[PDB]
Amino acid sequence: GFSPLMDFFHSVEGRNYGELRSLTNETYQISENVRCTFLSIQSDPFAPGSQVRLVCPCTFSLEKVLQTTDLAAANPCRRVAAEDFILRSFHAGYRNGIPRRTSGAVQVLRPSQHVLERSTVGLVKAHQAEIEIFARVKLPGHGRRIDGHGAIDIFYNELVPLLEQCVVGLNEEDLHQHVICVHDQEVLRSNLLGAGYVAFVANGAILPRDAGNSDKPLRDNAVPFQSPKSLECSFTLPHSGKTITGMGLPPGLTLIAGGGFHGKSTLLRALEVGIYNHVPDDGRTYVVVDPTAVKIRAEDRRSVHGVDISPFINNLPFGKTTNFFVTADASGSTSQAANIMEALELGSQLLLLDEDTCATNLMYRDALMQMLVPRAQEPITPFVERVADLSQNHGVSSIMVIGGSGQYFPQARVVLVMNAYQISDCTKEAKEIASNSSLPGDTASVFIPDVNRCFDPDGSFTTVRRGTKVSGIGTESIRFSEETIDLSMVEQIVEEGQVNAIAQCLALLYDGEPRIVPEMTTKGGALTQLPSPGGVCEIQRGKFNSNFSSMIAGCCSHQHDKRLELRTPSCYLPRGFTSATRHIEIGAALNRLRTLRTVT
Amino acid sequence: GFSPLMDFFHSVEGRNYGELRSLTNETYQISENVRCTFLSIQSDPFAPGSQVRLVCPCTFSLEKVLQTTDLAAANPCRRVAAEDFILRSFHAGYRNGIPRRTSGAVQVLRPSQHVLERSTVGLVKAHQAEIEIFARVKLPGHGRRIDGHGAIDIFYNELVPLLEQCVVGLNEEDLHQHVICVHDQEVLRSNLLGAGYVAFVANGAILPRDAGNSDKPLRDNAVPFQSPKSLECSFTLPHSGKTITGMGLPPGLTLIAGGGFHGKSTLLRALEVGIYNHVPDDGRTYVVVDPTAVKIRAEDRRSVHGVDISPFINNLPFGKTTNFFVTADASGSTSQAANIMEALELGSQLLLLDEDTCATNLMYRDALMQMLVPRAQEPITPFVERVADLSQNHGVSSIMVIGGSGQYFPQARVVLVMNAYQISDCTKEAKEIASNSSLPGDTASVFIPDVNRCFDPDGSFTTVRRGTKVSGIGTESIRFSEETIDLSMVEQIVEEGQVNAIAQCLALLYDGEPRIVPEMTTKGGALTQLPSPGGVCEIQRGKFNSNFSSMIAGCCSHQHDKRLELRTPSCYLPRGFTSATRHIEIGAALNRLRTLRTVT
Ligand SMILES: Nc1ncnc2c1ncn2[C@@H]1O[C@H](COP(=O)(O)OP(=O)(O)O)[C@@H](O)[C@H]1O
Ligand SMILES: Nc1ncnc2c1ncn2[C@@H]1O[C@H](COP(=O)(O)OP(=O)(O)O)[C@@H](O)[C@H]1O
Ligand SMILES: [Mg+2]
Ligand SMILES: [Mg+2]
Ligand SMILES: [Mg+2]
Repeated sequence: GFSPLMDFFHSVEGRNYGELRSLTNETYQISENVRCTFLSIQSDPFAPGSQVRLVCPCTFSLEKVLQTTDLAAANPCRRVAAEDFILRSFHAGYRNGIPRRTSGAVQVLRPSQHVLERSTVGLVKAHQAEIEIFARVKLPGHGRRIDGHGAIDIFYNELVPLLEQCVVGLNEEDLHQHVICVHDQEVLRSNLLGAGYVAFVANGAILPRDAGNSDKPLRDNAVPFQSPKSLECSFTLPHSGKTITGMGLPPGLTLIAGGGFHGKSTLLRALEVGIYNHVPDDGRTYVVVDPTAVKIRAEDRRSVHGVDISPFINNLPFGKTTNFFVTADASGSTSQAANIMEALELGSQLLLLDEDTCATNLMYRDALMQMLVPRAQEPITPFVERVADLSQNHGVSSIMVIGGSGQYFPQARVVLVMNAYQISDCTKEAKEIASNSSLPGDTASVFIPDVNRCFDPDGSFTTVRRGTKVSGIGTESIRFSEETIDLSMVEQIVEEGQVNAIAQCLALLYDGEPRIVPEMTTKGGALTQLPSPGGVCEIQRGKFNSNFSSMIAGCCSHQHDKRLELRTPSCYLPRGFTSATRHIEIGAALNRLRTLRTVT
Repeated sequence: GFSPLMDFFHSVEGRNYGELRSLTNETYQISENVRCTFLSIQSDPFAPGSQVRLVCPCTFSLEKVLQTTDLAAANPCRRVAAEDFILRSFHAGYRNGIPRRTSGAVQVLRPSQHVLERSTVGLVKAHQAEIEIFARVKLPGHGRRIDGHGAIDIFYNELVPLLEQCVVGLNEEDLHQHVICVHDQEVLRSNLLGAGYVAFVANGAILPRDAGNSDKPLRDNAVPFQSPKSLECSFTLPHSGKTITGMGLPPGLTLIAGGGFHGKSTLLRALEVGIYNHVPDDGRTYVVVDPTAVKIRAEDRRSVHGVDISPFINNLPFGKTTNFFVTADASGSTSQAANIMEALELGSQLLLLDEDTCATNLMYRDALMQMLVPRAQEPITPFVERVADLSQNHGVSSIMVIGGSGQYFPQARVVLVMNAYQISDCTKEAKEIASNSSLPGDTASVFIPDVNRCFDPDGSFTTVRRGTKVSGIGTESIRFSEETIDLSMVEQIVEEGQVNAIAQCLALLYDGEPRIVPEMTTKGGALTQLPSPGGVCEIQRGKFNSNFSSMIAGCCSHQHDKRLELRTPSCYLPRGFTSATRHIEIGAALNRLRTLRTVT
């Protein structure tokens, strides 16, 4: 009894392509363990693929893998990891030539090295559990006639063997080990703060990435990571029962110095993605940071609206103000200042900076220049004069790659040096250098944690009313009607599915606007915890808050409640192409909308 | 006898849109002083507009305006300026509501503030001179039927009144003054080097730009430019007979310091566009620099192929080399080093740098850091240790906006300080600061003027053979088949017509490839002069040369000989949408092609 779908396609062979519409909302049993529901049908063969939901039984033990017999009680971190393993096993089927033929007609979201919650694969209650996988399938045509034999080949000779062999026939022991490792990664990260660290870098980690675009670990001539002994510490990982050792970094300022190309940025990049759990053989596994960490850099030409950058830029010429700063075209230093103050507003407790991509004028200032141009005639206060304030008064740590100056040596708690990819702790040497040279707080903090900033939907969106489609373009941008929001320098976005999540939230605001703003604001404001990209709901620290950030957190939480598919009118996406992202990245995107208007 | 075109459109009213093809290559006299030739006809009403050539008599005195009675003998600088004035007068007609109705169907290239040679408007021999203007016109349809009345309205009630009133009826005295001023700008710039300067900034200049996208001068609260007396000098402008006074900058290193937002970058931006003549009321008029000046900045993530960056980055770990450097993903410092060495190869004798957009690690290094990480373990040599070499041994000057360090004070010839938009010469103060502090050449130059670098068309293009359309996207990029060449940080591109010129040259190489490489190389190598963007053919200085740059100069020269319309197979453009660009920007684009391959 698996032939009805084939019998259908045989019946419409050669007929007008429009007649495919009759598949809409029908479900077919196409093999013993595979059902397929058509969620939508392409209007013609050149349109984007028809969306389907494919369903298989869950054949592994829930008790062994998820530690419960009841699916609804399962730890979301383990459920997410299991969905991520199934997704990888599906794609591995293609790589290993499991389909009898590969049509090129099937599109399923391809995961990065990171283990994110995604709408692609769901472990759900059976219609005991089943597995749903969402895909788009280009139903072939000859001109405007249906290629029924071509369609039959896709379903019966491609999707069926893949799902039967790679999903129904998945290796349960590999699945279990994947899920243990991910759960231990998440428990390790969540133990950092309590143990007195902002970051941990496992011994044996392979940090550099291979050549090109795979983001896979460098396969040859890689120097495994080895902690300086002065910083080495050990964590027990309860799910695998293992003990891991590596470099712990304490709160305060850590500097990473060393020659260009000696491994500094590679270490820092592993830290930036340390907010995500990784596939087990990734190399950066158990390299973790505070989940609110934000990569800060210069970003000249971006727009800014209503951000208080007065801690870094103040006293402009001609009474111009920076307490509610607005620009359509930021410089290096003003973009970086705005990036910092926006990250603080969205709650980041750890700033990660790389001198190679910061604005010099915000990083450094030497004594010679101050004699020529006195501080009172220089609007810009460098980060070195604010970094201790952030840390001591607001508990915000900083990790900074540096190479050009020793001006941070006195402020630093730890100074690392990378040389030929080997790391040393050189804190004592640096302090001696600073003390033997000619370098230079119950003082009111310049940082105001109660930020006064509210989204103005009317002013933000009105320009654009003059369908209203919001869509994600790769990982690089969002088209918002005729506007383009450039995300290419929001560096902790790792999957195009996350840009789709962002687009949905921005459209939600557009489609909901008057009442949705206060509602999301109230909802986000009442939250004590937010979902991480790994599906786990963590406690929110830090005193920084604002209506704008609470509103963003409410959107993000609401998208999580809707399983990453908001289905709002102005953002139409095929189902199963969205990946979880922090409310931080959703706010980063709205901050960059060129028509943005905010108000006090 | 002007009704035949109307009679045609009346005859095809309501007929199939395909029948418009019969207009191809026909010419119509649509008023006493206006002819219109259809160069191509849209295949349907949704296609890009049909291209037309519109021709009017030249009614001003050639002798008065161009100083000759024979068009072919006219100075190209004056001919270009006259074409640019006609183009502006045409667009001004729209602004002033001259057409009886504005259909929105007519597209003619819109000039920037700069006076470039363009294929849009030509002063040509009469079929005594006439004026050609190239346009695209969307011939309206109702569904797939011809709207003949709509077309008649465009030609007879829009283009005819515009051309009759604004081109045939142009103000000859305004035209003359435009042409005098432009010619004086060009003569001023070409006199710089001989007089001992690399830049001149006229007194009375208004440098800041108004809010937003117009690039017009700031209309309110602008502080006119006033030279420090120590640098003030005077030039006589022979065409107007006037004498202009302003700040002359001598060869060597000039620093521009002062607080953020006190006017430094605004001065530097006026210098970067000082390679172009400007419309007379622009504000930056008579602000000129060496015509080979290049804006240098950091540009992380660009690709580089076969560039010797060894003067800045050398002695990497593990015998990696930088004498023929290759990367798919440059850092801040490596992109900036490559930008510098590529500009030198293409012949630039003046580097313009803004600290706010440079890579810190290439700009600066202090003594404290050198004690922690000795110079021998640091691949990166900062620009401050190479800037005197460039200047003394190769005659390459530098003008740099700085704010973070006094480390360049000893090397500088001139130190300017901007405060509240007022400028001072503070060279003496800076030198005293450096001498009273603790700061630190028949030495072999590290810079090799005989660059060894050849374009490899086979390796560069082969990937992309797997129509081959090359096109310009605004001023931001070129689509080269499925490749995208990002030009958004090639900052002296000022018109989308220039990106079209670039695209034509790149397609020329693609379409011509084996034999075209040696031919262009030989042609560019033999040139003693190249055409400027203003249409004037200047003498090429400096010893830097390579096969790659000669090849680029040959392409640029050949495009100039073809009046900015190459008509190569892989780059199809409507006629009249191209603007002159230096061979420097054409090479900048090819340098950034991600499949680029070069060879020694
Ligand atoms: N542990 C390692 N083993 C092998 N190669 C490495 C390692 N760490 C970094 N690299 C490689 O060295 C090169 C330069 O590294 P990077 O950290 O960019 O240096 P920096 O940021 O100090 O300029 C990169 O191509 C990187 O992949
Ligand atoms: N001569 C002037 N008159 C009026 N405004 C000016 C002048 N020069 C610059 N400005 C304005 O001051 C602001 C900051 O100028 P900018 O040169 O960017 O400073 P910096 O590069 O020193 O940070 C800009 O908006 C600019 O338009
Ligand atoms: Mg680096
Ligand atoms: Mg960009
Ligand atoms: Mg600036």
